[PDB]
Amino acid sequence: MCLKLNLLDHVFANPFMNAAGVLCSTEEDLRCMTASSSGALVSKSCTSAPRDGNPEPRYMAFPLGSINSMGLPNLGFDFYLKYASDLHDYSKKPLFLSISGLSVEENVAMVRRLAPVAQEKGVLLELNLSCPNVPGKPQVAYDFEAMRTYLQQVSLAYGLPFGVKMPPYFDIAHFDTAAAVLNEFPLVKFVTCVNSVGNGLVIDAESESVVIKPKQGFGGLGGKYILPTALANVNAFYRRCPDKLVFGCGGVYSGEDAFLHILAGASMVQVGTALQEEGPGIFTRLEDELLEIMARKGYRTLEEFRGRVKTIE
Amino acid sequence: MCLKLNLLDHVFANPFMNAAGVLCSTEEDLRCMTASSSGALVSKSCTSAPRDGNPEPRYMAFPLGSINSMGLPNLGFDFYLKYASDLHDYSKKPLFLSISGLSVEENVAMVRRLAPVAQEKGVLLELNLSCPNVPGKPQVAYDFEAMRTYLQQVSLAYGLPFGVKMPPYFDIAHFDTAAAVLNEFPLVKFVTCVNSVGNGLVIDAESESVVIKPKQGFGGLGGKYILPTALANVNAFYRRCPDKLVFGCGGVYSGEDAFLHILAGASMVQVGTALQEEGPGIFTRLEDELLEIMARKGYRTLEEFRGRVKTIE
Ligand SMILES: Cc1cc2nc3c(=O)[nH]c(=O)nc-3n(C[C@H](O)[C@H](O)[C@H](O)COP(=O)(O)O)c2cc1C
Ligand SMILES: Cc1cc2nc3c(=O)[nH]c(=O)nc-3n(C[C@H](O)[C@H](O)[C@H](O)COP(=O)(O)O)c2cc1C
Ligand SMILES: COc1ccc2cc(CCc3c(C(=O)O)[nH]c(=O)[nH]c3=O)c(OC)cc2c1
Ligand SMILES: COc1ccc2cc(CCc3c(C(=O)O)[nH]c(=O)[nH]c3=O)c(OC)cc2c1
Repeated sequence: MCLKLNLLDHVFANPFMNAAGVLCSTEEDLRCMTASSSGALVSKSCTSAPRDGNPEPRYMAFPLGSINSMGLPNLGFDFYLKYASDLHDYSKKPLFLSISGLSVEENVAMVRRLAPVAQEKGVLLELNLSCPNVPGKPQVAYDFEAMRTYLQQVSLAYGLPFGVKMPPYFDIAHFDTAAAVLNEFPLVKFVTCVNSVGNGLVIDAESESVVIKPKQGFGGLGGKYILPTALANVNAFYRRCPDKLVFGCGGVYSGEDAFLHILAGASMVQVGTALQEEGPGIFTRLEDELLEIMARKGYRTLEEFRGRVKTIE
Repeated sequence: MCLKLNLLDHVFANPFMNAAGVLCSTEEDLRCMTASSSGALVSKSCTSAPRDGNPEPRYMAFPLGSINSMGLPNLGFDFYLKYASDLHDYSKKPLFLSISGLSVEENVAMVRRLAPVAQEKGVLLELNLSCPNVPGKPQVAYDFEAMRTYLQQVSLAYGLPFGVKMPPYFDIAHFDTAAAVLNEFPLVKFVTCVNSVGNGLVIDAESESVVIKPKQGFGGLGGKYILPTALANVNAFYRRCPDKLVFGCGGVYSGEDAFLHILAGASMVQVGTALQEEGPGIFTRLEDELLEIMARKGYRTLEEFRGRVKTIE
């Protein structure tokens, strides 16, 4: 028994991959993720030019999860495109490239350049719709008209299947509106639910201080804190987008957590905080644990249980 | 060293109280909360007419928190008004009455009625804005136009200081907008942050099933899952509403968690999931734990550290 699957016209050894932003950023990180047992890897979300990011400390982790205000530190789009085009060994596993321009024009400029590398090499685009915006305006995924603009412009500029990285939603009418936007776009083939839960605040009692420097300590939450949020979003999109795949991300520390994501509807399962904390060895543990639970249940394939979470009466 | 507070023209032995919905719904519950060591109590959010609420099971708890889709089961306004007017012993502690009408007209009808009892007996109103409006629209506090409407009508109808119970927000633009709406209403003297984190989904791995019956398993989250969200919201409103009090609610299981709330800016601290799980003996434990932290740090009163939290740089 093995966990191999086929999606998006690619073959994957297993459904696991890093979450964007974790273990990705440099050529070394990417080489490390490729060497791991993961089924796939995604690069750090990038901007057209390189970015330092926000001041440090900007990440901290704790038993229940993590908080970050990284600020999109990245090597710039030319580096990630070069990685995709010249450096990555596609024979090892698929590559996704995450783009997170600060405007629609920036995203369009990057995707036009990605397109021929996607066609030639099969790199897959994940468009990050979870960046914050400037005072007086919510992030793009929380502004449905802007989101529709982004997706119209990218779909036209790119012209090939792609996916979108979504922030969590908390209200059923928002699930209905956001899924309806997404379903206007046939090139949107996967939806990754979820990004970090926005603008949490971790305080240390002993020091009486926030734990990260940027934004007066406010930053995105990941890890155990966010597992039921992540599962809700996975399942809500899985129900509303029958012609798309849903990729689960949030709160995965074990094969049991991966199992729950898949029961909710996840095709691939991304690991952020736990991978940052445990390192890439985690992927062999997750595979083993997921196969153990499958064996105890009598499941031979992921398809047997994906999306088959039971409701009560 | 002491936990005593004096706010809203009342005196409180300590900052702790139940969160609305927990251990409030019946006369029995209200007498129990009154007999406890809490500094205050709040009654179950009510509607004009009694409600049975949603089908069971509709609450479940786990090590990291709870999920609920109670559906506003309550004995109706007239009961809670009677409790406030005839049964509550104000010599023991102050009472808050929470309302959660299904429309702006329902809320106005109740606050019109409540006003003379508020004036005579000193019951305090908490208006629940994290509550349903028209189905297929977001809850009231995620629809800033509806939220302004509700506060305008209630302010006119009631004419006395009140407070509001808010859902959590996740986007700085939402903090800015929501706070600005609140600051339009001088009668809004306290803001309680936060209600449950909406539409989470808990899945049991062994049974492969959601754990509550309503809404295909989706419900609001409380407990350890939500503490950094709660803190962020307390602090965000504390900073943006300098002429209001902020009450904190979310993730309180210990005096340390309460301390963090208070450092974020909280003036009362409400206890939901942990109280549901441990019972009213929690209040003596939280009091002792909070006093211990104060003793170790040399703080003699709550005002010495309320809203202090340090930022980096
Ligand atoms: C340090 C760090 C950096 C991240 N950077 C990005 C990013 O560049 N792009 C992105 O889509 N998400 C980014 N995220 C979000 C993660 O991809 C993931 O959505 C979130 O951490 C929740 O998953 P988890 O519970 O496994 O951590 C980042 C998360 C962390 C912790
Ligand atoms: C069983 C249950 C019932 C609740 N009912 C209400 C309610 O009637 N009105 C309200 O404002 N909040 C209600 N809430 C939300 C709690 O007041 C509180 O905001 C939330 O549970 C977060 O606090 P916690 O982390 O201490 O549980 C309810 C919560 C629970 C668990
Ligand atoms: C406060 O200064 C900033 C500046 C840029 C930001 C960019 C993003 C998008 C990248 C990203 C980041 C990040 O690089 O901080 N962290 C996440 O948890 N998810 C993300 O998707 C972002 O995502 C939540 C937050 C950012 C915050
Ligand atoms: C039929 O589905 C319903 C019906 C009524 C609802 C009423 C509320 C408001 C009361 C409330 C409830 C509740 O009574 O269900 N639970 C919470 O965690 N916070 C609350 O404020 C509510 O709060 C989210 C959710 C409700 C869901």
